[PDB]
Amino acid sequence: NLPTAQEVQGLMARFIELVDVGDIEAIVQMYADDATVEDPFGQPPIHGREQIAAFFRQGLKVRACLTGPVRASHNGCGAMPFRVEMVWNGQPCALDVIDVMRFDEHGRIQTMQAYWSEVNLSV
Amino acid sequence: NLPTAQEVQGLMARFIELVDVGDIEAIVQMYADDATVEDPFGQPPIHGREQIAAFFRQGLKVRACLTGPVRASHNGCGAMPFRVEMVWNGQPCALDVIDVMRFDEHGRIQTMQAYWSEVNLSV
Repeated sequence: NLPTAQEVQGLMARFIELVDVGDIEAIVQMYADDATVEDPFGQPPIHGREQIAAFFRQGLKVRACLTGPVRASHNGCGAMPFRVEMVWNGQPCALDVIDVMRFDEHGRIQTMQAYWSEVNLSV
Repeated sequence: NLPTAQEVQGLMARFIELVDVGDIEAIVQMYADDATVEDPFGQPPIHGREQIAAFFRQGLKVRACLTGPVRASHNGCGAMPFRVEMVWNGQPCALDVIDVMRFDEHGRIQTMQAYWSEVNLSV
């Protein structure tokens, strides 16, 4: 069923947990088969689980954690603030991000928009 | 001109500052004359500065502060996490929110979506 506000909080937190551990298959499974991802927002969207899987495999030594509670709505959507820590050619980096997600009637991520730019990056 | 990522950070932070001090006129001036506001997201949108002014006058003993940096994009958009403190019939309340904004070619807020629900509220 369309996720309730409480369920959205759990689903989005789960997403962060999956990125943190780096389970690509589990992350991809959270998305609708034809979901769209805009990360960073403003960039062209990628479509489908294949493109989304390639995207995450490409990006995933990484750590991710919520930096504040997940804000959830009553229409299957939510937004959350988090921090990603990674390594770029042996160099430690950090990025502040906010993901906005819209879930479908099956509890899967239909669309995701990740807000961030170089002003939120530390290399 | 369309706000750069850095300008978006400043504009959105200014918005929070204006809510914190409670300057309704200044807040309203930040919006495009025909801007739309969905607060909380999922609720019907209000349109125009008159409706937006009535909305803020209605809501504004209030304090607001960013709880993390403003995430800004390169296409005039951004998202920010913040906390609002207010009083409901002499009772102190708090609310965690994330505002997503799209600015126009004149640096004004074209659309704003505020994510939050009762799960983010403390009365």
